[PDB]
Amino acid sequence: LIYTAGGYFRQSLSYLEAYNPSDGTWLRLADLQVPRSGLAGCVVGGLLYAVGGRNNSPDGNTDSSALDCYNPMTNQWSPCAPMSVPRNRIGVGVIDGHIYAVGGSHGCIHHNSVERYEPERDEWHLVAPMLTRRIGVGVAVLNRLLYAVGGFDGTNRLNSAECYYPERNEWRMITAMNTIRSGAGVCVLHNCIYAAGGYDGQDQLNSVERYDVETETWTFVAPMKHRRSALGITVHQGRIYVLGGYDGHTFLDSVECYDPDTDTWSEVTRMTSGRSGVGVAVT
Repeated sequence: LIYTAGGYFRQSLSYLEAYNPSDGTWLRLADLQVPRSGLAGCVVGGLLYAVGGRNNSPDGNTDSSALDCYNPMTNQWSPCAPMSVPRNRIGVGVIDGHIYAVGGSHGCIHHNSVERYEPERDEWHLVAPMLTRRIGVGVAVLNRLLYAVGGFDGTNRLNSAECYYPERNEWRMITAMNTIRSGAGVCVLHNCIYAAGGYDGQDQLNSVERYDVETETWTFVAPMKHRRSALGITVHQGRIYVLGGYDGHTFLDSVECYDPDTDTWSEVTRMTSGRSGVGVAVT
């Protein structure tokens, strides 16, 4: 199942819903303890983690440092130790069963900091900061290296990308993307890093490009049907799924699915309600 947690439509949301690509169904599961948008999702050891984000409510607006864990076998959330700082519009990635929290903002602060969570000790520790301040940063892991792609540094949107080596604890710039993108969906499919959609400061984007480590090169592939910023993305059974987002006018409920063998996108479902800034993962 494809799980989507949180998101934003007029205010931050609590929804946890899970899509079955065979059945077509959406399952309504336990609500997040706190409504959150701009968060990220990931899965370690079969548990689904919701990381960071921001609570936009009619009574307040607070960024979140929270880490929360959902168990599909109990349908229950339980909190985890929090990160050192709140991180709205975060990106995350998993290496060696550890969760890396990358970038994001806290108020006017635009993080370049990065921290690592270890589930078996419920502890966060800070690691080497990025070369760049990145909010709305896409994150993906390839061959146990951690890539941070695009984003917004507070003044400029970015097409640059950099790569973190866990065992040297350092970051190194890599080839930049063709397109400037903040709030894109970034994931690994087979052995290439995909960057889809986002916002360049002028338009929401439908273009998709992918990075090959062997040629250290970004190449465009088929674009999505719907331009969208702040979309969710994940990989299920060899295919990329992008969920919702914002196209400059509406918060989308469209879910598009990319097949790499045909290099084609199709709309496969609609979410129960349109939203942007979700966390998405598969377990």
